Amino acid sequence: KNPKSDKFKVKRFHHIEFWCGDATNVARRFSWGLGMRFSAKSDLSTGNMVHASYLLTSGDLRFLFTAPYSPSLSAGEIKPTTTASIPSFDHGSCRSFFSSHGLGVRAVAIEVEDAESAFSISVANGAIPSSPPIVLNEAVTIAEVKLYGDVVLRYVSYKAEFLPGFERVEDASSFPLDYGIRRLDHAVGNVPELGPALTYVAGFTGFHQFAEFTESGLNSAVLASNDEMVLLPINEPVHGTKRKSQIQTYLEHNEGAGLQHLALMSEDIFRTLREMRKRSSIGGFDFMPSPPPTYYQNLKKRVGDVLSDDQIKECEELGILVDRDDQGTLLQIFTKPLGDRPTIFIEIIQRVGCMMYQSGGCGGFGKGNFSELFKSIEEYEK
Amino acid sequence: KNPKSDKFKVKRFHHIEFWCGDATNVARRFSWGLGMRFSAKSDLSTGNMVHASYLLTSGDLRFLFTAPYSPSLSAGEIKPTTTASIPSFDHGSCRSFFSSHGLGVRAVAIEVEDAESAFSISVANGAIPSSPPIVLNEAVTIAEVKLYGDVVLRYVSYKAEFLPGFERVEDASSFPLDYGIRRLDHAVGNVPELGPALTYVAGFTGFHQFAEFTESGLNSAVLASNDEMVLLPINEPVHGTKRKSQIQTYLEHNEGAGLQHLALMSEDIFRTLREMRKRSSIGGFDFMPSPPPTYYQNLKKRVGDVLSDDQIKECEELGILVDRDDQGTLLQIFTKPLGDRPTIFIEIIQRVGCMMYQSGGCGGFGKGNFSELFKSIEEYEK
Ligand SMILES: Cc1c(C(=O)C2=C(O)CCCC2=O)ccc2c1C(=O)N(CCF)CC(=O)N2C
Ligand SMILES: Cc1c(C(=O)C2=C(O)CCCC2=O)ccc2c1C(=O)N(CCF)CC(=O)N2C
Ligand SMILES: [Co+2]
Ligand SMILES: [Co+2]
Repeated sequence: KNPKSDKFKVKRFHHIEFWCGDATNVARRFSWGLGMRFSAKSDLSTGNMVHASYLLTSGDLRFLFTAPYSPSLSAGEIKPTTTASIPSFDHGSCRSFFSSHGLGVRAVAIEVEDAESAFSISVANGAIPSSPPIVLNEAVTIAEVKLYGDVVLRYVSYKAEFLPGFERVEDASSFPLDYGIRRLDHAVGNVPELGPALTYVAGFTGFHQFAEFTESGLNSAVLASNDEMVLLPINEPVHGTKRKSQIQTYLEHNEGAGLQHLALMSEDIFRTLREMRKRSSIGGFDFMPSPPPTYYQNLKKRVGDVLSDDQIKECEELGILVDRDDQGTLLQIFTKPLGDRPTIFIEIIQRVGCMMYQSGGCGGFGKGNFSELFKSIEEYEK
Repeated sequence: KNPKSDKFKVKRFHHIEFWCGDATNVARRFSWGLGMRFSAKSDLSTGNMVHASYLLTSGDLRFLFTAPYSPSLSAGEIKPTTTASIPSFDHGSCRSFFSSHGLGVRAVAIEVEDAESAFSISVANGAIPSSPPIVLNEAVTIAEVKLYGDVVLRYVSYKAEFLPGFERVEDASSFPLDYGIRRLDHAVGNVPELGPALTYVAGFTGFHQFAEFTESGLNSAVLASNDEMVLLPINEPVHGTKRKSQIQTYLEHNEGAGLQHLALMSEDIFRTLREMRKRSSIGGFDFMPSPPPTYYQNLKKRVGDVLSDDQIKECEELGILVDRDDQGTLLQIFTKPLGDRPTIFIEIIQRVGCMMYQSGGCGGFGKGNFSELFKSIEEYEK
């Protein structure tokens, strides 16, 4: 059931902002590793004396990388005279975030009908404010509320090209990389206590419970917007098991709650994974260890109706996981952590089914692959 | 004249250590951009709860990238029980360095006969101590003194594989990239006042003045070891010109003195620059704008005896600069800044001449290319 209870009009995921030590090196690594083009910038060369911000795009997916300059460059500025293109930015907030958590997501940004209305309604409904609505060049409105840990949910609305004050990137630096990634499918938080986290976020958004489930290290539940195109899963650890909760490991190395993974939809996951895997050892991203051959023998009996033997064999080459609910099928694979700490990682996904356009969450989030990987692993020992 | 006045036995440049926010992303970007292999690591997977350190190598050149973990992982450690593989590391020193300067070189490391002797002699001769000599696994000795700003000169000596506590990297992650770079030729500091800087460093090393020169933004002088294989140029701004001193710009954005550039010798600069330039827009490094065609017409009359028309034409394709002293010829080119701030950059060089082995500094450091670029530029306007 979908009660469609959004307290304001939400459209789609808009962008994800990483807070970095050096935005240049992170953005260049991500561009090559994921196949995203350099599409906009805001930095010293655009008149920004406050922060360096670089935007990568692939299809509709937008990754923003931001780092602070020396505060001395902007010492005479005040907020009414700022050269920052993102008015919520603060040197001290950014250095404290990064010192505490390391490289990770500061902002999960969604496009809404009216960011000022979304902000007021959210705070009137219990959201902790982080940055009030600010109108940029009377064209774009931006506002932020706390989501979990030091992650903010950022609202963006357009009257009628990323943000005012950003410049489109010079074609020579804009190499048109593309490995098939097209949009953000979901963004997942890790918290110490799921119940309060769910109550808080669902409280101020009106997002409804899309899915939920309770030996594998975690309990999880998913919040969704009215058309279930904005999907926000949240996990908590389950203490008292054998192998340690990876959620608990996350919370320890991250210094508390934060964003666990970004799932990126590919229009051709086979091509995406071939391209990403070619680059793993030359600057790109590494993938989690592949499942044993038993996992792929067992796939025939699970998705032989959806995937040819041929296509299953291609999953096995690439290490791709498959899961299925009563409506759709999910192809998924997970990177190793994106940076130094065992905290944030990326998931690549493609969904098959639920055609009407495709409905969001088609096939679920892969919770069946915990048990099926475990079984697959034991069968291969013997 | 070379008075060979080293106060201790110095061998060669050993490594350069970058202090980073996230060592993983910087090291991966540099590996791809410069063609260096992942050759050793010290991190959580090797038992290091303190810092993440990744070593890239190309020939004899060694680049180390280090970032701190959360202090909470090592809260119960003391120095006698530390899991850090580099005992001089300090979480607070590293975060303060990076907050102040951004991405850059913390340590210029030279291999000496005996690091404890080098340290004692250096401090007895005026060096400000930074980290006392520490013996690692009774095999390697490490010590550090202040060089300029927050950059340390690090002494390393071996009894008889990078450092104890580092692990050689698993061949699958060790992709054998190589674009021809072979060793560090020189490492250059920017300071507010050259005189005191020179007196201090030459005071405690016994390094001698190798070169010096005084409209182009700077005054510079070069200190050298006995065999002139360790070369340490130092620049200061010249205030009172037309175009702003790039040294002054460095000091402003870096929050004071620090390392300006690393010059990396290539065994085939043509191949190095072809490989680096292919990767500029796909995660690698950008190069400074190329000189006009006039610069390359003027090359025939300057180095037509050393370089064929053919080889000069290849310099012009690649943007390579050429200079010459009375003993040798220098091919050189400069990257744009390595990170967010207009501070540190890299030079690629190859030297022709001074054969005996090749003597260090053969051809100089390219100071003639300031005037020759300027002239070249005016000739091309008209
Ligand atoms: C994170 C994750 C998901 C996942 O996407 C998901 C959500 O989107 C929301 C519900 C809860 C949840 O976990 C699905 C499978 C999965 C992992 C996983 O993390 N790991 C550990 C590191 F890779 C190991 C592993 O073997 N499997 C199979
Ligand atoms: C740094 C540098 C050197 C250089 O290597 C050197 C030493 O090694 C020690 C003596 C002093 C010194 O400057 C040589 C040429 C040069 C630059 C240069 O910095 N720039 C600005 C940014 F690229 C612009 C430019 O046009 N030319 C031609
Ligand atoms: Co997921
Ligand atoms: Co130089």
